[PDB]
Amino acid sequence: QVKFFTDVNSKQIKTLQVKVAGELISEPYIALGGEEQIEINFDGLGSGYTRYAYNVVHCNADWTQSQLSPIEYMNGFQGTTIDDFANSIGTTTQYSNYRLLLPNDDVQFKVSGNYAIQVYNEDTPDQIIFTACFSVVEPVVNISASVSGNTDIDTNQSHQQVSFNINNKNFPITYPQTDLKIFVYQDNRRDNAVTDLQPMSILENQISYTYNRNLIFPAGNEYRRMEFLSNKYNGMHVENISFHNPYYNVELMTDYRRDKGTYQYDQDQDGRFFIRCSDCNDPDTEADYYIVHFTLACDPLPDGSVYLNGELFNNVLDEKSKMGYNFETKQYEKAVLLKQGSYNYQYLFVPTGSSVGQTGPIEGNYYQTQNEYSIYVYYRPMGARYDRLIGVTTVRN
Amino acid sequence: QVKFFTDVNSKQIKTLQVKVAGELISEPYIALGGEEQIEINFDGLGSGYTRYAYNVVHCNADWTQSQLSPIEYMNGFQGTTIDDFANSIGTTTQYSNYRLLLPNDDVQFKVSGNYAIQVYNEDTPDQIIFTACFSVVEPVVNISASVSGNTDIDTNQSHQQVSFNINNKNFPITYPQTDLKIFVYQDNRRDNAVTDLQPMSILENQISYTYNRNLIFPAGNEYRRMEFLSNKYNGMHVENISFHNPYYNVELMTDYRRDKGTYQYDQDQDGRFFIRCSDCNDPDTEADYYIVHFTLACDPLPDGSVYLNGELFNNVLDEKSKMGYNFETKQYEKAVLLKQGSYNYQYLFVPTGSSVGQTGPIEGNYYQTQNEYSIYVYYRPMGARYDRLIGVTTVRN
Ligand SMILES: [Cl-]
Ligand SMILES: [Cl-]
Ligand SMILES: [Cl-]
Ligand SMILES: [Cl-]
Ligand SMILES: [Mg+2]
Ligand SMILES: [Mg+2]
Ligand SMILES: [Mg+2]
Ligand SMILES: [Mg+2]
Repeated sequence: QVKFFTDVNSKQIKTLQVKVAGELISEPYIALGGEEQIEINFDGLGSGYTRYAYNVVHCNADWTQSQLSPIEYMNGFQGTTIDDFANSIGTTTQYSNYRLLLPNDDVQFKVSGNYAIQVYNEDTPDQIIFTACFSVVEPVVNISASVSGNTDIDTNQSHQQVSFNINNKNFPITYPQTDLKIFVYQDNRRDNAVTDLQPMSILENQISYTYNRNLIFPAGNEYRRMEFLSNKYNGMHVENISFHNPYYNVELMTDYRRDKGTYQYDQDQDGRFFIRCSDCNDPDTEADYYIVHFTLACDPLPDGSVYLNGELFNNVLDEKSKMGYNFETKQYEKAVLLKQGSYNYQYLFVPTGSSVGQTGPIEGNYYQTQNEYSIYVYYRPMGARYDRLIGVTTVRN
Repeated sequence: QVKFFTDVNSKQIKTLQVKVAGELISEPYIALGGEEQIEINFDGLGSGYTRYAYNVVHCNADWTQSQLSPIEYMNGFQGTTIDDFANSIGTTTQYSNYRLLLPNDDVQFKVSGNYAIQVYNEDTPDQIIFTACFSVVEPVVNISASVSGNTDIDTNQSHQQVSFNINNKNFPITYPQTDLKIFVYQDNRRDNAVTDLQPMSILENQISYTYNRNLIFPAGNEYRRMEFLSNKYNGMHVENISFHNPYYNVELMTDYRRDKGTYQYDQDQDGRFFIRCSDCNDPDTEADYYIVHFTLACDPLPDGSVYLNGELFNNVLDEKSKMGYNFETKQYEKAVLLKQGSYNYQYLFVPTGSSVGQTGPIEGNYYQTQNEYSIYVYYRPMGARYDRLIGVTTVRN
């Protein structure tokens, strides 16, 4: 069966963000009882105001659709209109910017778990233009976790290992080896996520997933950074900006493989981007869209493909984010229309016959690297109709 | 027996900092094998260059002196001179700024544990002018930890609870209930630190200190902030600056009790301060010393005393940091000579007949508050002569 993941399927939709409303840096989850909301933010390109509406899909732990019917999981109707929008101001590339907060006055959630918001043009309800995915937690267990570059297979070389315990004194679970499903995500990436974990030990009030070989991740590197807050000067990692009607074009400085080196402390935001422009008080309507040109100078890597990776492509490894190789210049190259701001990014290699991207070949794997890991604990005892999300935590090093 | 703690005992010494050399935000520990150094930084007031020298004291887990002799714990001599110094430039208040990195070319450490650096004027070796304290870890165990406002005694009200496991597959310990000594510190404070912990459970490769009543701390509040980067404008929380020979005087805005309210997200640095001044490229020699005036307007609190708290007084609760009460103005008030920069601070109440400060009465206790907790794991099997520090970690929420 089919999996729901945050992805854009329309060329007219850009800069899809899923974050906690009001937060600069966040994770795509909120508490069921809580005061926080998820914010889905995106632009539609063109001058047209367009009527978009959404459906709520309840999913199980693995992001396949659950068997629940809407009345079981939401209060409110499917096909609600997205009313909160505004036109671009003072930009070459025209667009409208849209914002949906959830839960809201029209839709509230009745159960925990994974949710997928599918958006469409009201005229064309069967063509989904994007899916935005977030989770809703009922936090009845506490998770104590650590990340170390000292792992079971090496010692401060190229890996990081996650270790955690589920503390459940106040939510006893008789058979957690069967009734829990755990997902662990590095830097909000699904491609190299881990699941099918077994506890190393189970006490009455503590379930330990420590020393688990599957919880060893390659360490990667700090993401590459780039900024283009105006067309007047060259921002960070920008070689030149030029205008070719109708767009400004940002030539980024040339990138090189970083795997053959020594770790360099850089401060990143683990693949995130931030929409910003010089002297803009509302970048969501004032930031323009420029063609950004990425260049990775190396010989082509055999037996796989290179993908541009980060929140800028929703961490999706597909034909949109895959990079072609220019054999005239001996470079991987890609042009991407992006809204002005600060971007993290990196280059992942996917070996042929795999769906898992690797930081090793181009970015390198350095145990010191600051990464984040989100641990999602889903609960499903025999006879329950759906996967509850009973704990979640994000740990850094 | 007597305990060593970071403290200044001379009126001519100011702005003692203990941090990891090169780090903006740090903890006062380094790894025994590692590439990092502790930096001890301080000013001596006056124009005089003065010859200061230091001794290294090895301490046990509780910061009493161990039975080790210098040859057992250090390579190098006692009474080494502090050579790295520079005079103030362009400041009303004259001083020299001193910097000692450890380990260095003259002193290296042979064992892990707690170290106290006692500094003195070479002329007067029996009068210690300050002690600077840091720890050296041989990290042979990993600590997985969490902090939650959902505790065993309440639920997202006024407390935080720390939960942790010591993962020791690669450093087996037969009787950890006897051979481990654990200290847990909130926001680098010794006054309300916790120890004498018993494991709730001991497996062959995991020791759990979860659900421990002593590991529940009051949550406190984000520290108050203030900045005075020049005498020209009034910085954050500054009401006015004025000159009364020989010093500039900073009148801080009036502070009030914050316990009767709702949590306000503020970004703090958990009691730290940062030496900075406008257009200064070397604040350590360019930042001036002004008299800063603190005011807390409330009725006097009975059955205890109020102390100004933070890195600015090395988190020491004594006669230096205690606040007098002005019954004319109905305010707690204190004048402190401080080097220009950004300061975190707060006001703690110490009940009479106690040495433990409370955030509750003046700052309030809010479960949301971002705090840090450092967990130090010391190891001493029967017959060992000293407490090794075999693991340490700092966790936030
Ligand atoms: Cl699982
Ligand atoms: Cl292209
Ligand atoms: Cl103990
Ligand atoms: Cl005073
Ligand atoms: Mg076992
Ligand atoms: Mg990073
Ligand atoms: Mg038990
Ligand atoms: Mg804080």
